[PDB]
Amino acid sequence: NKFQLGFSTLSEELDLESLQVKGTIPKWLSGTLIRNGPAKFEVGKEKFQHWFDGLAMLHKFSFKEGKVSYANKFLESKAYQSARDTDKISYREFATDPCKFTDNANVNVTKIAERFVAMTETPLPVEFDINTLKTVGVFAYDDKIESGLTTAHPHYDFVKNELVNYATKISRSSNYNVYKIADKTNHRNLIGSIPVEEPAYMHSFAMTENYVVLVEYPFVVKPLDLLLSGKPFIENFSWKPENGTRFIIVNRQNGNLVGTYKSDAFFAFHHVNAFEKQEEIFVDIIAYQDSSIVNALYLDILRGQKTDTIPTSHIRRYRIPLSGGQVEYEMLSSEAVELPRINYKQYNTKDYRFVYGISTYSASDFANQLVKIDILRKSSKIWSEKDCYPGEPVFVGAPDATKEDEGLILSAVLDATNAKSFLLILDATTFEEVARAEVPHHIPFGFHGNYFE
Ligand SMILES: [Co+2]
Repeated sequence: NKFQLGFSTLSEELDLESLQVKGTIPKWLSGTLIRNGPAKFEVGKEKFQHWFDGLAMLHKFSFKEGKVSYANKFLESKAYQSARDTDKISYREFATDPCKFTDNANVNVTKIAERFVAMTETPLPVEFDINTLKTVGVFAYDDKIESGLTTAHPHYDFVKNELVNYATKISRSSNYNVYKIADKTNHRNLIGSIPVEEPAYMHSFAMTENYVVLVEYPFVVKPLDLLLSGKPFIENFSWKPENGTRFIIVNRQNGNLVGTYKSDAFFAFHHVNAFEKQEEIFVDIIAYQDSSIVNALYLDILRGQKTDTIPTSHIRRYRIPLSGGQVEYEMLSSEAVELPRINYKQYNTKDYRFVYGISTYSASDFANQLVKIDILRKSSKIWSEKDCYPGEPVFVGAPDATKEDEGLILSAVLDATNAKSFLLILDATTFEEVARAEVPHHIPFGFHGNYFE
């Protein structure tokens, strides 16, 4: 297919002070954008089976007075170092086993204890230096919380200055362990433990003012299958729609169980935003009908001539009545959307109007548009370019902004005909280009990135 290059290895690592810039990047952009994703899809004659298995590479876009610098290095995880030095896959990935959890932290990046960390879904992040992109090593937590599975989608409370996440202890007495990390510590405080027979794959979760909401899609594993089966991690998970989806609501200041509520079965990788209003919670999710999208992101499908087989996801607003009752939803947009982002700093946990994402609607091609959904005016704005495949749109608010959509969108875009990627900068209000920075190579299709001031 045309986008095949986005799922092919990038072996080139370089450090460049200036990229060729078209347009003008506002003077006030003084921070660094870090992109994480897979960038090596084979090790000698052995191939990684899934998109999620590729060995983590970081991309650094640092903004100084209208100019932009770029650096990219592979994360020197034990997974990477072992593959490089033995030419054997040596750690168990999401969907590939070799012929000890992987530290292939290829999903996201954040800061814990004032240190930059790469994250996957195994228990421990991997610390890296933002200046050099060199790997420091395993970032240990300083606590007794047991876990075998977690998210690379921590929430952050700006008022209390706390990271919030959960970790699942997978055993014959499995538990969802909801925790927080105060600034300037790597000690996790256990907020609450919810016991569970068959843990669900919950890639992300919802946070409100007072709550963590775990949305437990009925895509679940038998602990003993995970311990004993010869099969890669994700193959041990089963779709059981007869369970329905369970919404688990935990007070995230005192760990009190607010309640559990059930809707009809659905699956999701990514939450958009959630908020309390009266005695109700609204949870906005990028929802699929079932878990089949997981099998659709195997590389042989992504690289193949049947990509219209890849199921679409849409923004569903679930309404949880705390007073009690079945959880119903409505669609916020008819657009197929993935990789959702918001004005997180100002609107996470709050009523809001604007979602940014990639279009998966297949009007003209696979994942070829950026979209901005106006939830209020049930409308959308679109960016696209012949033979271009744009990555996750990262919002950056402007200084002393008075509006939710006053700022910039940053997206790593693959130009398939040019066989090279560019950073695209849109004004968030108009959703039109203000600048782009050329990169001398292709940036493989990634997952998540964050802007650090
Ligand atoms: Co994700």
